[PDB]
Amino acid sequence: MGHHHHHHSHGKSDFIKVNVSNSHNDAVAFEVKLAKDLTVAQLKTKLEILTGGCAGTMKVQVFKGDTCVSTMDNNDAQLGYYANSDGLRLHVVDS
Repeated sequence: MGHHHHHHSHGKSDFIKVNVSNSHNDAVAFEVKLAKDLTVAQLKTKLEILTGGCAGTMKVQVFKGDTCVSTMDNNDAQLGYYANSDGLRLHVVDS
């Protein structure tokens, strides 16, 4: 169905596809796209509303299989800083 096509010329398209799951909550978001220009604090605020938990007690950790890639400890860090690859799994820890 078409061997070639043209771009929509939308412009900015820096987004990655990752899976998000919450610990103390049955709410799970699948195939959620997020801009890489988003900061960690901005990610916590967006997730805070989604999980309704407390961003001051909510922690975010990166998981990729049976080994953890890294934990967002630097707030002044960008989302694409640790999530520069798709297929990653983010686990929200509310405690």
